[PDB]
Amino acid sequence: METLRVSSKSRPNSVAGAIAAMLRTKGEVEVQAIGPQAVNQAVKAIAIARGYIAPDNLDLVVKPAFVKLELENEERTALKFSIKAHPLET
Amino acid sequence: METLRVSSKSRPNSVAGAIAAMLRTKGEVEVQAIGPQAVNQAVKAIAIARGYIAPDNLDLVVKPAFVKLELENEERTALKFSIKAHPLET
Ligand SMILES: [Zn+2]
Ligand SMILES: [Zn+2]
Ligand SMILES: [Zn+2]
Repeated sequence: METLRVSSKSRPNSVAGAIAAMLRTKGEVEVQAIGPQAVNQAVKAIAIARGYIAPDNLDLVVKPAFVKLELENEERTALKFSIKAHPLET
Repeated sequence: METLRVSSKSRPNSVAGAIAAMLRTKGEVEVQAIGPQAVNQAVKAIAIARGYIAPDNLDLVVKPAFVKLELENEERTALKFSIKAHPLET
């Protein structure tokens, strides 16, 4: 899945737009978040994204998971959200 | 759905056991969270729960959404996670 990295300052609506575009084009995307606020921003973005892909006959499902990631040569534990799209009607 | 309301002070590991128990028995559960910390605890709880049901060749899928909830005499926008059991895949 291509990866969208989210931070404490990321804006849910702009991230939601990106998620929506990746789901519409590739059918899946992953969001990586580290820290409380970033996780909150990511979840909000995913909920908003559902509203953008619905008119395109799509909804999404998410699977959260803990993952160890490298950042600034440091190893950090983060939360990753694997997101998949599927048609609402076929 | 049965509902679990997570607090900023909830222990992810305990909530995860509640989630796993419900998914195994009913195959679905809803988790509600109001503030950023509670949202973080919920996401961590859902991620740990995946490990609790994986043995049984079962995984889960989540769909987050905004929802208006009543807390005493106040209406509050919260986040809810609809969680459904999904028998595992390869
Ligand atoms: Zn550092
Ligand atoms: Zn109040
Ligand atoms: Zn009202």
